[PDB]
Amino acid sequence: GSGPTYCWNEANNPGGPNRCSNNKQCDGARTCSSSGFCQGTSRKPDPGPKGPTYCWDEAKNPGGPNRCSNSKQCDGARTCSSSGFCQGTAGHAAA
Repeated sequence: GSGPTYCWNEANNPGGPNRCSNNKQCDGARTCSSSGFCQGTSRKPDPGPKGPTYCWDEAKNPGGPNRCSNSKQCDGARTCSSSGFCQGTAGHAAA
């Protein structure tokens, strides 16, 4: 996508891991090649520190989607509430 604050899991793409027809199917700053594979460096470091370049799929969390005991289980800048829910904005780019 557009830059390192864009998060996308390439594993599940159409046609197979890392396959693409457009830049939005590539993680971070990666882009789609003429041979239909994502290419480039998503971000450095990867994974990012907590903040907008931290990519985490909360659907797969312990206890259920969007549940947490620590903020590393929350996407982006999100943190873990006292009630064990991820909260706030992730801060990711939309594309």
